[PDB]
Amino acid sequence: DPTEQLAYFPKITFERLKNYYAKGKLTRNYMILLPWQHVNRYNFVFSSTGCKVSLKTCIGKLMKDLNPKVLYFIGEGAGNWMARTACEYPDIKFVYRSLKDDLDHHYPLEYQRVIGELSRIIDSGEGLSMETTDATQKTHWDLIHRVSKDALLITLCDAEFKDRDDFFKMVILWRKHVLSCRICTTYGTDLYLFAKYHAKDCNVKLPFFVRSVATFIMQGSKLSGSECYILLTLGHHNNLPCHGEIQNSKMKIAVCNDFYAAKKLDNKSIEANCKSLLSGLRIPINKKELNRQRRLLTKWLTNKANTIIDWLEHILNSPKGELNYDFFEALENTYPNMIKLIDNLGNAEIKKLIKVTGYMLVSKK
Ligand SMILES: [Zn+2]
Repeated sequence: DPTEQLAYFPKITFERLKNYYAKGKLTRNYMILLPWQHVNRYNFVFSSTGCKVSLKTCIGKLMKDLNPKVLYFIGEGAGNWMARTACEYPDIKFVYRSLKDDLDHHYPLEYQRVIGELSRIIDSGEGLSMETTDATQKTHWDLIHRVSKDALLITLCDAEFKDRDDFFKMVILWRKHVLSCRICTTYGTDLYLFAKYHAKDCNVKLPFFVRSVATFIMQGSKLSGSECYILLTLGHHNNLPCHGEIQNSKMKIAVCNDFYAAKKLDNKSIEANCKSLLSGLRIPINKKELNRQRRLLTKWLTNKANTIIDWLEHILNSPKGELNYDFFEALENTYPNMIKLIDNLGNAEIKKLIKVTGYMLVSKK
C-alpha cells in the first residue's frame, strides 16, 4: 500500500520565499567535511531525493487546487522523489525521463523497490535516444506526450545542470512547449515547473514570460551549496533568487531546526546500505559486531575497511545527541585523523557512511 510505505520517509523542513529593507547576514562557520544531509536517509539504497523534497509539504495546496491526473518528472535519478509522490498521492500516474547514460541512472530502480510495481508509470522512457531524454533538447519535449495526453500542469525537474545556461535552455524549451502544445494550450497559462536551481549571482532575469512564484530552501540540501527549488509559471518575468537570499534562509534551518528521523525503519534497506558500505556488516551494529569485522581482516581494500570500522566505533563511543549540524561538528572535531577518512573514502562511500552513521544515532538510547 502506498500510504503505509510513506512512514519510512522523513519529515521535511524548509523555508518558502514568495516572489510576489536592509536584512543583516546570518553567519555560522560549521567545521564539517562529511555530507551530513544523508543522516536521515538510512531507509533508501540507490536514490534518496524523496527525503530532501516533497510535493505534499511544499506545493500541497497547488496539488489540491490543480488536481493533476499525471505528474511529469524530468529528474536524472532512480525515482525516489517520484516514489514519495506515489505514497502521498496514491491515484496519480507518472511520466518519467532521465538522461540515457551507463555512467549515471536512467531507470526507476528506487521507485520499483519502494512501490513494488511500475503499473503507475505510464511512460518509463524506454526506447528513447540520448537526446530525447535530454531536457536541454527540443525532441525531448516533442516526445513527452507520446503516451500521456494530459497537459503539463506540474512538471518536476531535478536535473543537475553542468552549465548554468543549460538550465535556461531547459526553461526556454518548457515555455516554448506549453505555449505551442495543442494539449497544454487548451489548459491555459496556469501551468507550473518546479525545478532545482543553484543561486549564484544577483538580479538575474528569467526568460521572457517566465515568472517565479516561490523559492524553497531545503534542510536536506548540501550546507556548503546554494541549491534551492523554484516554482515557475507563465507571466511577466522576474529575477531568479540571489546567492545571498538562499544562504541566510539556509543558515537559519541549519542553526535552529533538527533533522527529523523516519517513523518506521526499513530493515531490508538498512541491511543493504550496511553491506554496500562494508561487505559483511550486519545489523545491529554493536561492539561485538565491530570486533567481528576487525578479526575478519586478520592491502588497500583492508585499509579502507579499517577506516570505516574506526568511524563506526567512534559513533558507538559518542553519546546520543540531537540531529543538528552543531552535534555533527562535535562528532567530527572529536574524532582524530578525520583527514585520513576524507582521503581514503570516495564521495559515494562517504554518503553510504553517513546513511549508516545516521541509523546508529537514531538507534541510540
Ligand atoms: Zn504539451
